Amino acid sequence: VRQTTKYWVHPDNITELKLIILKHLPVLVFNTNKEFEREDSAITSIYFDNENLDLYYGRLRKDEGAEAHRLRWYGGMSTDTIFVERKTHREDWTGEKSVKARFALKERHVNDFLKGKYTVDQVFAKMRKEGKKPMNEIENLEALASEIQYVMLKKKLRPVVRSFYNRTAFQLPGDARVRISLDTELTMVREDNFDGVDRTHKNWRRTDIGVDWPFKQLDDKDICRFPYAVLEVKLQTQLGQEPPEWVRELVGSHLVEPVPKFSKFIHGVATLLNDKVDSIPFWLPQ
Repeated sequence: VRQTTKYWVHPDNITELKLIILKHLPVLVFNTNKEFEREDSAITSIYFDNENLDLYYGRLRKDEGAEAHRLRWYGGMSTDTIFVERKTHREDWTGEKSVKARFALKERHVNDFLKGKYTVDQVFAKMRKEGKKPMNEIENLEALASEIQYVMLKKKLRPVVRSFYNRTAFQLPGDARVRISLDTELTMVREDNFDGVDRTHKNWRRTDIGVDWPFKQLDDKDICRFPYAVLEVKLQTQLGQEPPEWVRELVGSHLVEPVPKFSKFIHGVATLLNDKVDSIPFWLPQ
C-alpha cells in the first residue's frame, strides 16, 4: 500500500526537520565524486494551459482523468534534455492516485514538436534506430507523445506558469519503503501572454531568466516567491503494517503543516492570475 502526503514547512523549522530525516535517510547525489554545484538541485517546469484555463479548472475540481502538462528540466540552463510530462488524476473505489508519464526531447526540437511540425515518428527515429529499448515500450512511448501533441494542438495549450525549486531527495536506493523530498526556494513565474505581454516571445519558455533564484529582474507581478518549504512523503508500507514510527512522529509534529491537495501548478495560476480565475484552491482565501 502506497501513500503520498504533502506539507508546508516554515523557514524556522527547516534545519531541524532536515536533521530528523538525515538521521534515517541518505541524500541522493548525481556526480560520482559526490560533489554538487548550486544548479544541481534545480528543477524547473513550464506548465501549459489555454486561455480559458481548462487544465487548471480540471485539476482544481479533481475531475477523473484531469491532465496537467509540463515541460521539465533538471539543473541549469546548459541542460539539454527536456522532459515532456503528463500527470493524470485518477479516482475509483480504492481511492485516489496521480499517474505520471513522460518522454524526453532535445531542447532544440521542443517548439517544433509542440507546433506539430516535428512529428512523433521523427521524434523517435533515433530511438528506434538504436534498438536499445524493446519495441513494445517504444510503441507505447510514441503513443504517449502522440496523445500529448494532439491535446497541445487540440486545446491550444501554451506556456502559462513556471515552477522553480531546489529539491533535496532523501532516499536509500533500492528501498522505496520511504521516500522524502524537500523543496525550497519554491517560486512561480508567469509565462503567459494573457495581459498582452508576449513573455516567451513564442518560445516554449521565457529566456530572461535561468535558474538564477531569486530572479530579481522579474516584475513583481510576474513572480510568486513562496515563503515555505514543501515536504512530500512517499510511503510504500507492506500490508498490513504501519509506516515507520519516526515517519509518523514527524508528520504529526509541529514541524510540518499538512496541505493534502497542494499543487504548485494550481498555486501558481491562482496567485499569479488571481483576477482571471473564477475558483480558488482552499489553501488560499476562499
